[PDB]
Formats: sequence, C-alpha cells, structure tokens
Amino acid sequence: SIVIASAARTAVGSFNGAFANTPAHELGATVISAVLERAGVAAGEVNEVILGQVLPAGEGQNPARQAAMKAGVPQEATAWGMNQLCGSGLRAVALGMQQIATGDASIIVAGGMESMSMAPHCAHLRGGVKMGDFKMIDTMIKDGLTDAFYGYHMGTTAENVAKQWQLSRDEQDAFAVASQNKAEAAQKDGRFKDEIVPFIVKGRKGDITVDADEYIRHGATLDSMAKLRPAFDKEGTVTAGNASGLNDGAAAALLMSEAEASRRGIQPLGRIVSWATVGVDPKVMGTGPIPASRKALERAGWKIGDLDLVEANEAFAAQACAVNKDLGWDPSIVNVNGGAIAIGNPIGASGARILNTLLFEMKRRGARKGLATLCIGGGMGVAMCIESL
Amino acid sequence: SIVIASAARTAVGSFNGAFANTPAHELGATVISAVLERAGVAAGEVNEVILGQVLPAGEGQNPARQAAMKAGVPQEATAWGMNQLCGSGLRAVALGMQQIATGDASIIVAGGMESMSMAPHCAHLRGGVKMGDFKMIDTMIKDGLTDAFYGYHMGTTAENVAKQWQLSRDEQDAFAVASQNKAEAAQKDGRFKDEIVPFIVKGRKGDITVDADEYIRHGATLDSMAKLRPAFDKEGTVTAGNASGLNDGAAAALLMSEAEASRRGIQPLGRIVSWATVGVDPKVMGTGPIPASRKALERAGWKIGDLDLVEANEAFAAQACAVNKDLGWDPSIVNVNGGAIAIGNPIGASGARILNTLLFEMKRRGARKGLATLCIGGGMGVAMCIESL
Amino acid sequence: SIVIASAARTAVGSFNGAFANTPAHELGATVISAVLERAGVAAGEVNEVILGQVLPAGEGQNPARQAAMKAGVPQEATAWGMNQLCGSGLRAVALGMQQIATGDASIIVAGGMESMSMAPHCAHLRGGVKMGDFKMIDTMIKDGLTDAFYGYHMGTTAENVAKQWQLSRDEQDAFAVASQNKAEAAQKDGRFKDEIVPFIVKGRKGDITVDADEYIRHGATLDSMAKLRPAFDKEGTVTAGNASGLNDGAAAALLMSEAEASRRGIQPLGRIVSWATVGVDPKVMGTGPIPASRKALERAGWKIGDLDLVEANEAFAAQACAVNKDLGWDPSIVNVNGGAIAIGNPIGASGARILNTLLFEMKRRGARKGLATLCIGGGMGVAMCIESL
Amino acid sequence: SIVIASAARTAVGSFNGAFANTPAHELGATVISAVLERAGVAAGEVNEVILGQVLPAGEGQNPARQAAMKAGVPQEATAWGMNQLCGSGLRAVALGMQQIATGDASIIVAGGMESMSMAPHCAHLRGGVKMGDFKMIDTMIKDGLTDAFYGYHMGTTAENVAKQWQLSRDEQDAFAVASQNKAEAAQKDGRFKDEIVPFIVKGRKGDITVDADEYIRHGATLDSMAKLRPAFDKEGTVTAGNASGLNDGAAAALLMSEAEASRRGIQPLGRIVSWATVGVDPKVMGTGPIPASRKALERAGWKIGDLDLVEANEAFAAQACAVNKDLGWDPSIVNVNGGAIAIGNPIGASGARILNTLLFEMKRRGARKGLATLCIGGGMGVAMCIESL
Ligand SMILES: CC(C)(COP(=O)(O)OP(=O)(O)OC[C@H]1O[C@@H](n2cnc3c(N)ncnc32)[C@H](O)[C@@H]1OP(=O)(O)O)[C@@H](O)C(=O)NCCC(=O)NCCS
Ligand SMILES: CC(C)(COP(=O)(O)OP(=O)(O)OC[C@H]1O[C@@H](n2cnc3c(N)ncnc32)[C@H](O)[C@@H]1OP(=O)(O)O)[C@@H](O)C(=O)NCCC(=O)NCCS
Ligand SMILES: O=C[C@H](O)[C@H](O)[C@H](O)[C@H](O)CO
Ligand SMILES: O=C[C@H](O)[C@H](O)[C@H](O)[C@H](O)CO
Ligand SMILES: O=C[C@H](O)[C@H](O)[C@H](O)[C@H](O)CO
Ligand SMILES: O=C[C@H](O)[C@H](O)[C@H](O)[C@H](O)CO
Ligand code: NA
Repeated sequence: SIVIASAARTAVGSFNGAFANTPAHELGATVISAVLERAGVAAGEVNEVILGQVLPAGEGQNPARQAAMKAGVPQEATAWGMNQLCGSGLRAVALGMQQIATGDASIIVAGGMESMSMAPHCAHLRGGVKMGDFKMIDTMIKDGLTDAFYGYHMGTTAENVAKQWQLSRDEQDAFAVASQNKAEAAQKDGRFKDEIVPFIVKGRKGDITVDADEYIRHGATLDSMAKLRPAFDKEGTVTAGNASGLNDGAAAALLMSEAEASRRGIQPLGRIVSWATVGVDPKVMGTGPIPASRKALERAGWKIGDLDLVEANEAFAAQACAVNKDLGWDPSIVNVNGGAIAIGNPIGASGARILNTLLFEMKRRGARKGLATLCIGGGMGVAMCIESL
Repeated sequence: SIVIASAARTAVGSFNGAFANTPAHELGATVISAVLERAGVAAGEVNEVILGQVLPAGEGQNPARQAAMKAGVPQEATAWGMNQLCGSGLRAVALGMQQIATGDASIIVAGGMESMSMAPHCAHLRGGVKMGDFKMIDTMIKDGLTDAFYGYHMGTTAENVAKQWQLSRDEQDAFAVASQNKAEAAQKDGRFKDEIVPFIVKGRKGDITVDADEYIRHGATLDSMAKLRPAFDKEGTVTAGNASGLNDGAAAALLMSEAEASRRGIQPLGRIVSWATVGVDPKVMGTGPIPASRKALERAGWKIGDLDLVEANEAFAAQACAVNKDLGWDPSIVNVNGGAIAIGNPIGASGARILNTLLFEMKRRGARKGLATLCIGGGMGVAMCIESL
Repeated sequence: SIVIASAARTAVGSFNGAFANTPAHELGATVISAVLERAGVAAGEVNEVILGQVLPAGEGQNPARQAAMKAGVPQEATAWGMNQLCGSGLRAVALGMQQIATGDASIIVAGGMESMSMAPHCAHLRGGVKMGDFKMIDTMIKDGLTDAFYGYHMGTTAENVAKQWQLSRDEQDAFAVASQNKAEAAQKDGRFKDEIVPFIVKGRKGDITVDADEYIRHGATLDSMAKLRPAFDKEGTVTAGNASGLNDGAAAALLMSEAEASRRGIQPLGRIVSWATVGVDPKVMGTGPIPASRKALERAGWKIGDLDLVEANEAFAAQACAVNKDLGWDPSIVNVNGGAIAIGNPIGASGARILNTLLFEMKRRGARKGLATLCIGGGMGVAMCIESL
Repeated sequence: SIVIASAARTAVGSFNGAFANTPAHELGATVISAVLERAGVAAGEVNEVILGQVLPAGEGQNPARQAAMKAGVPQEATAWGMNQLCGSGLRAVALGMQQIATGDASIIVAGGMESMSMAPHCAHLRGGVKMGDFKMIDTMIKDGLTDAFYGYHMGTTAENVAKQWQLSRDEQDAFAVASQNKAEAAQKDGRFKDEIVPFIVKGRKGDITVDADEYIRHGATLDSMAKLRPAFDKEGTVTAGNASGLNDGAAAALLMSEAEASRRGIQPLGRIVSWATVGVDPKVMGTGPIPASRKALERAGWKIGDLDLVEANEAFAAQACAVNKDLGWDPSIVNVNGGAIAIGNPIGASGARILNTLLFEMKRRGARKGLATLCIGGGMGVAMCIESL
C-alpha cells in the first residue's frame, strides 16, 4: 500500500570542502528533481515535501520550501522541515508514508539535507552586553553534536557505550578500517554511481560537477589508524579515525501507494512494511538502534536472521560494534558499501543517505528484505524495514 | 476516533517581556506537564512528544526532547521538533493525530513552543571574513519573518494582500481595535483562565509566576489606532497597530484515541474530524487559510455556515479581513475571545495557541463544530475541524 | 620654559551615562575649542593636537585629527593619538611640551579623550573559525583593564598592593568615602565650574547640556560601602565602592613657550618645570606614582615638602593609600577636591583630567608648587611638576 | 646630536600570509632584540620603547610594553604606542629623538609594528540592538584605510590625486611595474639581507623561519598590470596592481646621542639632522610628503639637489608620481630598491620600514644625505633627513 518509487542523493562532501559554501536547500533541490525524473513523476504532481534538517540557522524561512520551490514543485503544494537529529532523514520518510497511509496525500518527496559547513556561530544579543566577553556559539557543535543534558559531545557517549561494551581501541579501529575499505571498493566499482546524482557547484570562476564521495580515504590501514590520538577522552578510545566526520549532503525518496506506482508503470525500489522509534539513556545513546531495530522487526514480524540487508549508521565505531554485537546479525551484510565513518555523516540527511545505499543495493543484488537504522542524540533510535517487490 | 483529551498553554509573553530569558523548552515542559495532569495521564505513558519550533538556534540538541525530559516523560519515549512556520503549532497536532491513526502510537503530546526573545544573531564564519564589514543576522527575522524568495517581510506580503483586496487603513484599524477590545474583555472576565497554566519564571532574586497574557493593551481607543505610522511601507497601510507582534510561549494538546479516553473516563475537549494544508502565491501568503479551510471543511463534509465557532490566526489586519470576506463565515463567531493582534503571535506555538483558545471557548458556550486556521510564510495555510462530543 | 596657557575638561560621564553614545572625538573637539577660547588663541594658530586615547577601536582614522578638524584647527596643522594607558592624558602634555622645547612647534593642544562606553566588542575572523566557540572580546576590558602578562584585571593588581602594604578593607573604605565627600563638597561649592566646559549632547528630541560630574555620589555612607562584596577576589578587599569607575570624558591644555604667552599677554595657569615616567613590576602597577613622582621631583630640584598641592590619581583606594604612605606627603594637600573614585576614570583622559583639577585649584588657592601623577597598567607611573607664574 | 646606532626590520608578510596569526608585538620584540644585538647594547640599558601601531584592537594592554618586556627590556624602563597612521613608524623615531634631545632619556628603541592580518572585526553592543541585523566592522578598513571626513577609502584619495595631476592609468602602471622589478632585483641581489632580521613563526608542527619579503612579485608583467580592474572607482585608474598592499611587519631603530655612540665605539647608521610633519587637504592626502619633505629640508639647511638617496613611501602609484613630479628630485635616487607597491605597507610599521631600507642602502653605497617621507590619511605628511657620520 505504500512504496518507494525512486531515491537519490548528492555525494557526501567533506567539512568545508566541495560544498563548503553551498546552502542545504540547494543540495536538496537537486535531490528533489532527481527523484522526480527517476520516478518519471512531475513536480506539479507532488503533494508535500518533507525535509529533515538539524542546522537551518540563517538559511531563511523553511528551507524545505526553499528546496521544493527551487526544485520546481509548484506553490500549490506544501513543505516543511523536521528535526529528530541524525534520525531526521529517515524519520522524514516514515512521516511521508503516514501522510499517504492516512489519505492526506498521494505523492510525497521525503528525506533530509544538511550543510554542516554552512552552520553559523551565534549569540543571544537583544539585551546588549554592558561589559565583558561573550560567547559566539558554534551552532553545529551546540545544536548538533552536544548532549543537552550532560553537556558533552556525542563522542563522549560513545566513550560510555564503549566502556560499557568493553570495546577495545583495537576492535574499534578494526571496524573503522573495514568501513573505509568497503566504501573505497564500492566507489571504484561504481556501486555508488546509481544512487549519486551529480551536483553542480555554481561558480563565477568556473563550475564544478561533484559526483563522488570526497570523504572516503583511499588505502586506509590499521597501522596508520592506531597512530591517531584520542579526540574526546584524553585517555579514551575514540578518535577521528574510528568516529564519523562532519559533512554536507542531501538525500530523499519518492513516496506513493503501491497501487499508484502500478498505474504509472513504475517499478518501485521497495515497500515500507514498518518502522519504529525508541528511547534509551542519553549517556549511551549509541545503543538506541537496538530497541529501534528490534521493534521494527516485531512490527514487520521479521526475524533477525530473515533480514538480507542492513544499513546501520556508523556514528562511532564503538557504538556500531555494540549495535551489531548485540543484534547478532550477519556481519557480512552490514554496510556492504561502507558506513558513515567513510562516506560521511551529514547529520540531517544521514537517515535518507544510508536509505539510498540500502535500496540501490537491494536492487542490484536482488535483495528482498532489509533494514535501515540510526542512533540519535539525546538517546533515541529510528528503524525501518523495506520489502522489495 | 482521535480526540484531544486535554490541552494547556502558557500566557503569551510580550517581546523581551515576561519570558525574555526563558528557553522555549522550559516553556514547553510546563505545557506538557499540565496536559498530563489536566487529562489525568502519567508522563511515563507518553509515546512521543511533537513540538513545532521555528527558532531553536543555540538552545542545544532537539529542544523538543529537552521539553519532554524536563516535563517528566522518561527516556523511553521519543520526541522531535518540526517546522511549518506559523502553522507549526497546529500542524504538530495533525501529526500526533496521525501517529495514532496509523496505529503507530497510543498517546501523543503535540503542540508548538517558541522563544522569539531568545532567538540569537548569527553569521557563518567558518571560511573567515578576509576583509570588509559583514552582517550579524537576527535569526528571528531571517529564519522566522522574511520571505526566502523575495526577501521582504511578512509585513509586505500583507501589504500585497491589502491592495489586492483593497483594504483601507481605517478598515484594518477597525479589525485591530475590535480584536483588542475583545481581548480586553475576554481576559478581565477570566475567560482565559482555564486554558492558561501559570509558568514560574525562576529568578535568583525574586521568583515570578506569570498567568496573564501581558501583550493585551487595555482600553484600545480607535483614535490612537489611526495615529501610528506604517511600519513596513513608507506610506503603506500596515502598522504595529494592525499587525501581529513578536511573542514567546508554548501551547499544546494531549492526544489519544476516542476509545482510549473512554477507559480513562476522561471528558474529551473534542474529536478531530479533518485537517489540511495548501499552498498559495508567496507574495500573498496571508491568503493561506482560505484554501486551507475550504479543504478541511470539504473533507469534513461541513458547510461554512455550519461552523459554530472559528479561530483564524491574526497574522495581520489585512490577511484577516481577507480570509473572512472570502470564506464568508459569520464574523461574529470568529475570535470570540480575541486574536493574535492583541493576544500575541508566538510563531511556532501560535497554531496550538489558537487551538487551545478554540477548545476552551467551545466547552464554555457549548459548541459542537468549530475550526482553527493559520496562514504560513512562503505561502501556505493549515486548517483543522474540531468536533466536541 | 613651556607654560600651560589654558586648560579645560568635560564633566566626567558615568558608564553608559550622559555620553553613552558620544564618540570620544566629539568630547575632544569641545575641549580643544574651550582651551582656545580661554586663552584668546584662534584655531588657525594651532600647530599640532596630541590626544592620548586607549580605546579608539571603531571610531575611524586617527580620532585626534577628527577632533582637531571638528574644532576648526586648520588642515595644515597635524594631529596624532598615543597610548600609555591611564598615563596617556598627562604624557600627552609632556610630549606637547617637548615639541615646543625642541623648536618643532609653537602652539600645541594636548591632553586625552576616552569613551569607555563606546568601546566595542571584537573578534579576529580573517583566518576563520573552522569549528568551536569563540569569544567576542570586550576591547575595554581586554585592551584597557587586563594585565597582558598576568592575564588578570587591574583590580587584582590592586589586591596585590593591599596584601603587600597590609591595607585593610576598612582603611580602603574610609579613603573611598573621603574621596566622595570631598568631591561632593567641591562640586556643591562650585569648585569644578572653572575647569569644566559644558558639552552639548545632541538629540532629535532635544539637546542636553552636561556640565556636572555625574559619577559623584551624593551622601555616600560608610555603611553601604562596607556592605559591598569584593569585585576581583572572593577573599579580597577591593570593591566597586573603593575602586575607580568606568567613565567617559576629555581634557586638555594649550601650550606655548613662556615668552610666547608674554607677547600675547596671557596669564598662564602654570609653568611645566619637570616630568618623569618610570616602570615598576606589573603585578603592583599601582605603585608606579612612587618612582615617577620622586624622579620628577628630582628633576625639578624640589623636595616632597616643597609641594603645595598634589593630584595623585585614584585608580584604587589600595594603591592611592600605598602611594600616599610611601611618599609621606601631607594627605590634606592631596586630591583636595576628591579623586577618581568619586569623579571617574576615563582612562585616556584621566591624566589631563587631574591636571585640570590641579591647575584650577592652584589658581584658586594661590598654591605655588603642584604635582600630578598616575599609575599605569603593565607597571609604570608618570608625574609632572607645575609651578605658578 | 642624536644618531641611529642600529636598525632592523622583519621581512614584510603578505596579507594573511607568513604572519597571518602572529600578534604585532611578537614581530616587535624580534626587531627590538635585533637592534640591541646589532648595536652591542644590552636590553637592561634601554630607557623607553616607542612603537607606532594603528591597529592594536584585541591585542591587550599597550602592545608596545608587551614587545619590550618580551625582548627583555627591564620592567623599570617604559613603553608606549602612538598613532599618526602611515606616518607612525617614522614619527616614533622623531619622538624618540626628542626624548634624548630634551635630556629625559639616553637610550630609546623606536619604530612601529603592525599586524593587519590580526586586525579584528568589531561592533558597539553595550546599548543593545533590539531587533534586526547589525554591522561587524572591519577595524583595518574603518580605523586604518577609510577617510574620517569624506567616508571613502585612501584609494579614492589616490584617484583624486590622479585626476588633479593628470596621471594616466598607463603612467601609474609603469611606475608599479618598475617598483616590482627594482624590488625583485634587490631581493635576488641580497640588498634586503642586512636590514632584515629573521622571524621564527612558532608552529606546533614545525617552526618556520621567515627572512624574505614575500609580497614582492617575481616577474611582474605590464600586460597583467594593464589588465587589472580599477579597485575603488569603476571608471578610475587605481588598481590592486598599482596600489600598495595590506601587510604585516615591524621595524625599528636604536637611538642615542652622538656622544654616547662614540663612548660605546658604535659606528652609527646616521645622524638625525631634521624632521617635519605638515597637514594637507584630506581629499589629497597622498600629497603630504610634498610640504613635509620641503619643511624638513629647510630645517636641515639642505636643497632638494643635496640629497643622495630618497625613500618616499609608495602608498599608491598616483600619489608617489605626484610627489616625485612636484619635488623634482632625480627619480633614479628614489626607492632604488623598490617601494611599498612591491614590498608591502604594514601601516604603523611602514615609516620605520622605509627608514631601514634607507639607512642600509646609504651605508652600502656610501650616500652622505638621505630623506625618508610618507603620506598620511586625513591629510598629512612626515619626513626625516639623515646624514652619514
Ligand atoms: C569595580 C568594577 C569592576 C565595578 O563595575 P560593575 O560590574 O559595573 O559593578 P558596579 O559599578 O555596577 O557596582 C555594583 C554595585 O555597587 C554599587 N556601589 C558602587 N559604589 C558604591 C558606594 N560608594 N556606596 C554604595 N554602593 C556603591 C552600585 O550602585 C551597585 O549596585 P547595584 O548592583 O544594585 O546596581 C568597575 O567599575 C571597574 O573595573 N573599576 C576599575 C577600572 C580600572 O581599573 N581602571 C584603570 C585603573 S588601573
Ligand atoms: C587595493 C586593495 C583594495 C586590493 O586588495 P584585495 O581586495 O585583497 O584583492 P587582491 O589584493 O587579491 O588583488 C586582486 C587581483 O589582482 C592581482 N594582482 C595584484 N597585483 C598584480 C600585479 N602587479 N600583476 C598582476 N596581477 C596582480 C591578484 O593576484 C588578484 O587576482 P585574483 O582576485 O583572481 O586572485 C588593497 O590591497 C588595498 O586596500 N590597498 C591599499 C592599502 C592602503 O590604503 N594603505 C595605506 C594608503 S595611505
Ligand atoms: O508563484 C510561484 C510559483 O507558482 C511556483 O514557484 C511554481 O509553480 C514552481 O516553483 C514551479 O515552477
Ligand atoms: O572579572 C574579570 C574581568 O576584568 C572581566 O570582568 C571578565 O573577563 C568579564 O566578565 C568577561 O570578559
Ligand atoms: O509481531 C506480530 C506480527 O507477527 C507482525 O506484526 C506481522 O508480521 C504483521 O501483522 C504482518 O503480517
Ligand atoms: O609569455 C608571456 C608571459 O607568460 C606573461 O606573463 C603574460 O603574457 C602576461 O603576464 C599576461 O598578462
Ligand atoms: Na602625546
């Protein structure tokens, strides 16, 4: 009754790199028209555009609408952004599906977008500062990366999950090296070409087409990996080697009923059989995908062994190992083309990002059942099982 | 089948006034706690918390989650923020309603929360400013009050509507006084008492309890209303006097299934019979609730004259006068207790604000079928039909 | 040799008080015009204007020249600013004297000006801030009041002196109340009228003439002084009450040779007989007036007992007391009309402010020998000896 | 009477180049240490340090004292900063001479230092902006390079001069290419080695020694110069190419009486025979060197033709050409090793920069009589005459 006709995503850019000066809605616009032409559906035929996005400060009114309008979606349609942190990009898609499961809409474009590069610094200033220094706050760190309850970085909560799971620095780096190698191989073997839609970075002094993930490091090695020093805990295990990076990107999916796609002669990349969102202790948020995926499975009624393919977002090596280690699913079907550690973590769009990677892989290998999950700041997690046709 | 067990709202604060230094989430929490108590539900029974919010920069990760946590809702539950501008507060309810209607949740706390006082200035400084002056941007205006396509204020889109609907300065001034006087009377007669849950402005040097909409000016003389000068157009028709204002606040409703409240023995404030959101020409965004209301009525099978009461958000005196004249609903049953012009307009919370006013004035005079509606920047409208039982 | 033909100062404004929005060069222009008028000297005759000023950030190119031009000093004259911290306004007078002594000028206007209220906050943003909070620095605090070697406020140097000289909280408070009561008495008797030139603060809703020192506290009590909390150390003895304030103002002197004043028939306020500047340990900068005053006295050929009047700037009660204790001059001849604790301390203008007060009191009482001296952040003192003609 | 015992300057760094993150006082301390070492004079013998500096915002209290203390000049000596714009570094040397002439000091280190790269952006925020964007002001542009009376850049004053003296774009471009080619030749030949002291930029990942002027363009062509667009007036003649640059550096001279140098057995770089400063119209400030140089020559009792070598600072080709035209000195003796168009223009330092270049070239070629002169924003010139011992 509710399928995903098509999907697509920009490449993931590196912090202050290829998209260092590109507003999120511009990446979003690209993804909106991309899915449109991939589904063979017109813009005027879109109901609503649902775009998760964690860091909008200063981009102007409702970037979801900015995105929709640039993309070519008519004013007659509606649009909005939503925030479940790095669970936004995927939640948005479950949100999109309900709209149609309720009869409120027929066709929805949903995903997420983020320009971590463009996130400004800010200060509350209306009162005036009679005297003394004041703080210009990094909205990226403050609003995206810092736990509002304990005051420390997500990274720290990985330190807590790690310590909790007795996960060694070596096993973490061990996971980190794999992700880079998997992601590297896939990229050079064009396993990303399908899902990536090139983005044209406009420039007075020449234009540049970006159609590849510039954050994947070629020839990652265990040896060079262990040379790095702790990033968060001065005597901790987490490093800029086994932690996800800061990135820019966008991704999305076209949503219509299964009877709707049929008329259009469209062959959907999957059907949503369920999803779930669950809460855990913020100190150890990285564990959230456990209850998340374990509810999704219970709803779809699937068994952890029945899953063919899974994409479990790689915020931190520590939390990934722990997630997999507990759910006990086949390691060789997890992040087949690499994970966020390598591809990047554009928070807002990560949920739609890994979604694409998931779907376009289920197709090229003939996978039927899958699952895409993510952990969330504040102690949450989002799930969704996909059932190819 | 989907009802609003209870609903509460803080008094609307004035700009830099009552809640000048109070974080939106602190405001939200009050509301969340209140709804639970007013219904009789316990915070631990809460599935998810949904809070619209347009201006959260620098408030830290997912202030929605922050609201639920401070309010008592355990780490088990989920929470998120969403953004549909001034329709955020009402949209959120339609969202929460959907979580249940899709059999995804059991109990939802939905509403909006806003601190336009605590909105900061920002700049993107990552790349650095090589040479020359730059602007620190007021997020409240940039992200909340300015059109992203034309670059002018919502006050100018109202100018557009006033000229295209030919509404004179006198006419608009008339509606402004009318809404003010109604606000002045409805308040003194304690008609706002039920909906308002007092907020405790914690102070190191003197604690303060606020439970009265302070933005309402007493004795609104039509004379001084025609003395002010245009605030947007150097010779326009819109002024501070006939335009809505900057305000703080949080407002919300508890949502469960009609069958759910049945067991709890709760006397419902009403059942949601439909809702809708439609886009209109950006330049004239004010005309949003016009097709948004016909849509919701169309869905509900109700005729405009069948309405027993109406809350049309007063963004401006022009858009207001325009919405009524076209929809042709009895002007006597619209904003019986006043409107945004006099009460205040907490962008993200406004949708719930008026929603609350709707449900309590319905119970007081004994209405069965009403409707709340708001216009949304970028050119959209949101509407929802409420049936008491 | 070189005489002071005339002098003038503005009243001293309180922090963000009377001159809250008045650029320093506007205050300076009024004092330049006053010295000229008082001496019967035309602006066209001025060779150079030299104005000490510690915090000119944002005021534009060379405020000394802006003030001179505003006063009608011809484009063919020159002007410059300089900075020896609180010593600036007196050092400028010494530098002006030297222009005449070496034959490079005939007529100099010299003193200082300062708008502590108008000093901005700042940040170096050229290299960009890739990630993480950064401070907006209060230039008043950072460039005016913080020791660059130890990183603590001048107030902390005040505590160092109090500890070293064993100066009790009670002794410091008595000194402070005494300063206030002397300043209040002098103000009431009219003793600041001769020195002050009124300043017209321009305004759309009326101009305001300022001609009284607004910082002086009328009816200051020892009880309220004693109840103040320490402002720089939890276990300290320096407070808001016994420290000087943050203030705006300007002050100057018109100089020329003694022979020149005779040809003009001017009766000068005094002959510059000697000056000196010497360094001390930054940790006890408040002791600077000791070696500087001794050196100046040595250069003049005077004993301490030879002095008839002294202005020793009151940066803090603690240092003012150390200085008086070490020099041993009769306290009854020092700051006889009160000092900076009562009158204010606009940094760059202070040394010329106290020179004004000294000069006009010498004239009033017929004192023959005077000395002005100030302490200087980073460990210096400056002193000047003046003899009546 | 007063001689320059020794001198030194840092290489001049490009805007945001080698010294992008080096506070001016660090450059200053290296040049102070250098003049001491070059003269055989110990830091403990220094009486005062005087350093021109136009842009010290955010550097902390009195950077002049910071430089001196860092170079080991004792706490008992004194130090101060001054500002006569581009004239500062040369004026400080005349001021330092005057300390010795009046018998108030024996040993002075004087010059200037400037970090245009480190100059911050600022805003006055004590009052408090209620609502809306505000400007962060580039202190370098506002306080260093904008005329205070006319509101336009020094570059516009150059256009004013180009029109009044009828200087074609082609003439200004030829001048600029010649400055570069002369500077490139001198650099390659080693003629800046003597004057330059190397500066060590401290880096966590490696110290870098800077001993070459990095702004000098190697192989500058007329074709590329001719292709540049006017930088200040769309129909003007002044460009990035024929204007001086924005730069960082410091430079100084060690001063003492001729009798003192003899006792020490020092062979001085020169005797200071005269100096002068004079004002002109701000609109044509680049002409200041004309009356200043003429006044200095009169004071020296020298004819223009008596000069053997000239350094006339190249603020802009237009003004440098006008200066040369009006004075009529042989252009073959002016800026023989290139000027500021090629070498850079670290404003507060520039006057002592060109003094250094002058002294070492006089020494090498055996020139008896030299003159250094600079133009000054706001309408001023400064010049100094030097004779070999
Ligand atoms: C001491 C200092 C930090 C205080 O500044 P501040 O943060 O504004 O604190 P205030 O000046 O507002 O004083 C605070 C309180 O003490 C009071 N107070 C000050 N003097 C008082 C007196 N003589 N009697 C009674 N109360 C007094 C205020 O009225 C005030 O009351 P409030 O808080 O209810 O309004 C500041 O003035 C300063 O730094 N002075 C020294 C500056 C300097 O070093 N210059 C160069 C010298 S080297
Ligand atoms: C003129 C000025 C505004 C330009 O600086 P800017 O805004 O940073 O721009 P640039 O310096 O990079 O110059 C721009 C271009 O010309 C080039 N250029 C400069 N000199 C050149 C030359 N001699 N030949 C060929 N190209 C040259 C650049 O490489 C550049 O090309 P790009 O933009 O594609 O990279 C600035 O240097 C200035 O204000 N100078 C005057 C300073 C002053 O007034 N001092 C005191 C005077 S009293
Ligand atoms: O007035 C605005 C327009 O109606 C819309 O922007 C348009 O329909 C779409 O963007 C598609 O071109
Ligand atoms: O108290 C010590 C300082 O002098 C300042 O008061 C402090 O640094 C400000 O509160 C913020 O800069
Ligand atoms: O866990 C309970 C059930 O087995 C599942 O919800 C099932 O898969 C669906 O009802 C669809 O068949
Ligand atoms: O072969 C010639 C050179 O490469 C020159 O540098 C070039 O022609 C000019 O600089 C163009 O402006
Ligand atoms: Na001076």
